[PDB]
Amino acid sequence: LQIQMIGTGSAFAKKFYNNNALVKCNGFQLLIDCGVTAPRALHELGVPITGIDGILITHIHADHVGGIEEFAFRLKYKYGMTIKLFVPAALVNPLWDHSLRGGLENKAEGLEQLADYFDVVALEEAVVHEIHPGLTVELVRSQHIAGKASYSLLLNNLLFYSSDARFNYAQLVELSTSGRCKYILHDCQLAEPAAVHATLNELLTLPEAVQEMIMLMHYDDEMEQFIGKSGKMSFMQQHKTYSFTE
Amino acid sequence: SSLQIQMIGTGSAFAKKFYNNNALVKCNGFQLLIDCGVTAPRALHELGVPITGIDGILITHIHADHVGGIEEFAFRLKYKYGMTIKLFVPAALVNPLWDHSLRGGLENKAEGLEQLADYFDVVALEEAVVHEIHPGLTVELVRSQHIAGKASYSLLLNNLLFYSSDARFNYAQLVELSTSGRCKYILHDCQLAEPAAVHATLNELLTLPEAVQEMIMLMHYDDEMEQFIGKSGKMSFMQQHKTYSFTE
Ligand SMILES: [Zn+2]
Ligand SMILES: [Zn+2]
Ligand SMILES: [Zn+2]
Ligand SMILES: [Zn+2]
Repeated sequence: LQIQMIGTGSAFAKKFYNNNALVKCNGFQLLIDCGVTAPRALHELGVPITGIDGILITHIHADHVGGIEEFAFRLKYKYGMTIKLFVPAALVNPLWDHSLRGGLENKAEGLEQLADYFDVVALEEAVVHEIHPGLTVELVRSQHIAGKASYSLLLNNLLFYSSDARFNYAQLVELSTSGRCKYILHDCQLAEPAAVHATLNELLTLPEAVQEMIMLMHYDDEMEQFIGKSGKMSFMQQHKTYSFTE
Repeated sequence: SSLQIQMIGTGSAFAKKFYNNNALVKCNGFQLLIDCGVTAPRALHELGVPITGIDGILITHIHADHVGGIEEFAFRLKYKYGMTIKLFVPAALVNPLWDHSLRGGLENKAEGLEQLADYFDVVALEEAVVHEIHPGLTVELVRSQHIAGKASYSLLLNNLLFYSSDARFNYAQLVELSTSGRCKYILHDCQLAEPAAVHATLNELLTLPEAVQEMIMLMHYDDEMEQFIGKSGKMSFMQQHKTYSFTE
């Protein structure tokens, strides 16, 4: 599979768009998260939203859901196209009821539910989902905001995508040796102290063999200050297409 | 009575060359941001305006180009600045703005953050009443037609400037504004493409008498705006980030 980050930034970064990933596999294009910046980032990249076969949501924050409304309106009224919206089962209801409904509800046109704007595909956690031949997604519950459901993803039993995620030393080391992944893309908070995101200092406590697997994402505007100061880890370059083999 | 307005963005909801149509109003030392869309934090950053300099935000309706930036404001004001600013909301929108839009991302029950008032001083505004939100600065809401069945508002500022926000064309209301004395200036939603649905179009606005056109600057416009410079009758287009001054 290939991944191109349409943004690599933390939630309020001004030099980097929202941390949202364009995944390409066997002709399918999956957008992981769809923040307030996602339409602008795709437009800058020259990717029409009609080229997105599905959007998968990992948790409810503006840098992950705040672009869905623009997608929904343009796909309905300009293109007349239905794409898939993959939502963790626990987030299906709040994503509409408490986030998207305000702007997207249009009772007088019969648009009362999220399914009126997308083919909504609820994904149970801890089950492998083949969303396209050769492309599998497995949700892993992450810790981000206590009491709010958020997920990491294992892609093609090959790439672990943390999304927003507190540091879990034992889980990451177990990923390195269980064979379940060869690559890790991990949330990286550059400022101290550690609250709801893994910090660079925390990630630097990992063994070198795990660091060799890791590229860093969801980072703030001072990222350039830490180039060459991230151990054996590397920062993902915004808009670069990476290829992940095996 | 006098006030200034600087549009931090002048674009329609998906314009890629203009930020969301959100207005920075300056009056007697108070800074009011009218609407706070997905682009508002980036536009303020580009202008060098810290969000700590915003005394209040007023919301005219619930769409992402008007409310999608509030979450960032709320988080930064709470966790970085420890500051409370005012959030002015039409009374009919107070509940849905939280319940159906902002709650998903901002609710944090384990920290005791269960309502919009935990992130702002929420000030509910009844329509058709004049509100003095700061000495010398008054706002009067006027129900607009935008999405049928959804509450949306235009605003009269300082009994001087009519700010349409998102608004279908209303010939009689605009001509009445031009002659009643209730305003001297109109800032109006302008859709450049045909046909008209939920926004006034340029062709509709060009049916207004010349005397009313002379009162109007155009906003909330799409990326083709530059093709229409010099082709808007006696109206003209608001320039993004220009500070306009309104008097008398
Ligand atoms: Zn995030
Ligand atoms: Zn988050
Ligand atoms: Zn709008
Ligand atoms: Zn609108």
